[PDB]
Amino acid sequence: TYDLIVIGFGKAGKTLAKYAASTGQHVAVIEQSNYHLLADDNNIDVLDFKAQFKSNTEVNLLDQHDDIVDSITAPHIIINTGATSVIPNIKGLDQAKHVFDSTGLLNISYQPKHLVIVGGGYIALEFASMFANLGSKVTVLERGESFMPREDQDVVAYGITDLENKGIALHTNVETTELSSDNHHTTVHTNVDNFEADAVLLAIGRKPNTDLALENTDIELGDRGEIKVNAHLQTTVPHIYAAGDVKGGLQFTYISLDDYRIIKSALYGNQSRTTDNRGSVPYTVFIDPPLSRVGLTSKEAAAQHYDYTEHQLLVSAIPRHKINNDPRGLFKVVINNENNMILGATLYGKQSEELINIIKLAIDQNIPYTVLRDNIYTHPTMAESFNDLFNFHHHHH
Amino acid sequence: TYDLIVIGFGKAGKTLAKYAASTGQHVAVIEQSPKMYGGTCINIGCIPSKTLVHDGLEGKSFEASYNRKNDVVNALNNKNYHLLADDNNIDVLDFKAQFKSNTEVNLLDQHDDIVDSITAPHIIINTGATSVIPNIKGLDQAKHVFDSTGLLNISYQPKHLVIVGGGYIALEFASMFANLGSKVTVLERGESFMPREDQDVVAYGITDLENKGIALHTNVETTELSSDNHHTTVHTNVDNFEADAVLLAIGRKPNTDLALENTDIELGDRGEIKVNAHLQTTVPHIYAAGDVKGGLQFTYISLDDYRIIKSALYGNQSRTTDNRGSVPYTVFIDPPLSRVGLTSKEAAAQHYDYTEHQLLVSAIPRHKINNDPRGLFKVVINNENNMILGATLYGKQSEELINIIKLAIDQNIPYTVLRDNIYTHPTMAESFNDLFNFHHHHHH
Ligand SMILES: *[C@@]1([N])=N[C]=NC2=C1N=[C]N2[C]1O[C]([C]OP([O])(=O)OP([O])(=O)O[C][C]([O])[C]([O])[C]([O])[C]N2C3=[C]C([C])=C([C])[C]=C3N=C3C(=O)[N]C(=O)N=C32)[C]([O])[C]1[O]
Ligand SMILES: Cc1cc2nc3c(=O)[nH]c(=O)nc-3n(C[C@H](O)[C@H](O)[C@H](O)COP(=O)(O)OP(=O)(O)OC[C@H]3O[C@@H](n4cnc5c(N)ncnc54)[C@H](O)[C@@H]3O)c2cc1C
Repeated sequence: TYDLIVIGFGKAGKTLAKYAASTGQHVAVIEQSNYHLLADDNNIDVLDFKAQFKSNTEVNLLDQHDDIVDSITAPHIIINTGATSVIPNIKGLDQAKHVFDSTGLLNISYQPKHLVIVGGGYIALEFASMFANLGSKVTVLERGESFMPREDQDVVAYGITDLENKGIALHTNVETTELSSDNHHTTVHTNVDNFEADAVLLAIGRKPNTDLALENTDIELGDRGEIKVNAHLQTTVPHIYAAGDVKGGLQFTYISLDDYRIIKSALYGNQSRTTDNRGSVPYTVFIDPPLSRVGLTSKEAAAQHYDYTEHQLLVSAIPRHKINNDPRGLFKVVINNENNMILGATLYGKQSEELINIIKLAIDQNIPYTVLRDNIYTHPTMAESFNDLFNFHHHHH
Repeated sequence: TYDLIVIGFGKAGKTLAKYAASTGQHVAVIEQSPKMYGGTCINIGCIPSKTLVHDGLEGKSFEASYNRKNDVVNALNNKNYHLLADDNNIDVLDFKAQFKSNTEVNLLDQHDDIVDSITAPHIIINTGATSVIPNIKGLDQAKHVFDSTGLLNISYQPKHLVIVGGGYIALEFASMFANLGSKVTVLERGESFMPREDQDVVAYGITDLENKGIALHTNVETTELSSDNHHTTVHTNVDNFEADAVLLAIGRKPNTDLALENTDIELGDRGEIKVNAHLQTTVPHIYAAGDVKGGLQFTYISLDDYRIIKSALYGNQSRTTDNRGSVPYTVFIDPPLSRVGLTSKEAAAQHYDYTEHQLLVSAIPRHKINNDPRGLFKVVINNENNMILGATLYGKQSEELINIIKLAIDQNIPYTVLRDNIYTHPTMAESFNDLFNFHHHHHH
């Protein structure tokens, strides 16, 4: 019988357990398979079992033999079980060899001479960049009509160019029909071609990890197998919360950290934090250079009928690029003309994963783009490019 | 006759010249050296200095780094020149400018002869600074003694570089040349290195420099320089140091060699051109921008001087030296030491009820990706209103991150916003979640 139980070792549950322990509460963390910073705490018991609900109030602990070892309870339970790679139903998967998801690839024994990636998502493009830099010939197959479709399209054109210049082969409108393996190698059979590879990466998305007997509970699932949560991350049973990837939406480590803020606010604070007031959420696609994003693209701003102005700056026009010895990239911003507020930004270039946080703060705090234009920046840096990136007049659309 | 005369191809000058020309005005820009097209930063300052620091961090040799420094300097010098000269409303005049009167400027060739004279209703003095040559016995006879600019053009890698001076520029050359394999000794006359900086963070730079093999000394009075033919000895009160090359880096003074006696332009206690809050000299139609008017010597201060002068001559005159906002800066040692606002010593001396909180870079998970555990992040907060008084970031990406805290200070964003914000991951910026967490609720 505990004070708080978190199920899973994600970021939200781990930091929530550490906070509750400093309060003095006795916490139970259930994790099937950093590590000491939780166990070594006097007020936290990490249980190496598999969690499975017996009711809305008690949780069964299963050993590796799927036997019930013990049952545990607490007035509040946090579900934080993450997600798993989506396995595609294709011909010859269970028999094919040298096939990997994202986790299996990160633990690969060898460097592939030819890595084929089925899937063209952000994670897929990241791995293609990481392995081209390591000398691997990389082919990636996208089923859709274009790469990174939710991103600004003449920025991604620069990204595709820089990816191709590294020897990466991109393909669009590719249906993959069959996988076969001649033992040491594996061939991917597609609509356009049949590629031979040393390793095949399945990178076609992650689906919530919802395996803990929800039939014994009143916890509901949404359209896509995610745990349904309200604005305070409450499931349909009010004393049980869901955080991280196991509920729907954005799958980021920092979103999981913000989930802890919401749940702590609901359980220990004034309950003012919700999923409706996270502020603008930035993200980075770690290609080379990194593509960082926050707010709208100009395509979205035009679709929502903003009176907007967009402006761009090639990284080759940024003098700091000469010190970096890297001319690749494109910086792009979208501005609201009514006020002078920033609607969104796409920074494709070095330091973009750091610079993007400046624009995030400006959007949240209603700092007009004129302030970023006229500000004093350190020199020589990439940040000082904001003197030029935001140096423009209204073009009224 | 021109509409605007700019004396010196500095940062404020070239930027103001380019704007006025877009307006339709005819601008004359006087620059004495064709090796100086673009200013001190492009040719003998920030750009060549940090090109060598960046390349030395990458394992490039001395010869390879210096060759790429030449290409980068030559490319930007040529770029800066044509950005101005090719404008139909800007004439770049290759002469030394000297005032004939309050209203017209002589153009002198390198033999100090007057070739012609020009005039304009507004004149901008943007002549920068020069290295302070110290009065030391044997300097005018010692060999292998270098400027900051002489060192950036050195034709050999020194086995032992001895640095007279311990300012920011001196420590940047020490780190730069240590990373290139040179043995470096640096000598500071004062009691301590980098005063006015958070001396807790300074002790980190010091140890990180010493762990690279840099020898540092304080309370050192350099009394004499002597040289044989291939070695130079620096005679001090503690020791004699034998060197391949000696760097004199003890500050830079305003360059006012403009025959100001033919004008009513006044000079201040420290040889600077006196200016008001709108950067007007004591002659109202003459402005002074950049290093020559004293104060902070940075390229971005010079760029902000263009904003003040443009505001005064073309805009609503609201921009002054009194509303620049908080001024960040970076000392480009390895990793860079970046700073904005008050030090905790300053906050304590003014009697704030302040909170200081630090975070070691080795406690930032991104450092493992960076392959560098060195650094210390530090913030100083006013406890009565949660405002950010200052910060010192010593670590990777600090020269970028410091601009976030600058923005927060200027806009009166309380530290709790930076503490609770969502940051990209994995980054150095997300360390702010911990750096700005004072753990007030960490109790029973
Ligand atoms: C049961 N039944 N009982 C006990 N414990 C259980 C259990 N089922 C599962 N588990 C355990 O639960 C945890 C879950 O951990 P985690 O971290 O998945 O939880 P959470 O809070 O949802 O975290 C989400 C977050 O980690 C994730 O979004 C990021 O990893 C996303 N991400 C990312 C992901 C992949 C797959 C790759 C290849 C790369 C990246 N890169 C980034 C990136 O650069 N930035 C970013 O912000 N996010 C990235 C587990 O231990 C189970 O055993
Ligand atoms: C080694 C070193 C490293 C530095 N690193 C950095 C750094 O990393 N970041 C940073 O922000 N700052 C840095 N600085 C400072 C920066 O170089 C200066 O603060 C800045 O360039 C000042 O520019 P300015 O507008 O005052 O004029 P300057 O850029 O100094 O230009 C003045 C110009 O006027 C010309 N001139 C002078 N007198 C006459 C005359 N009579 N007639 C005609 N022309 C004339 C000169 O030839 C020169 O081209 C560094 C400085 C040095 C020395």
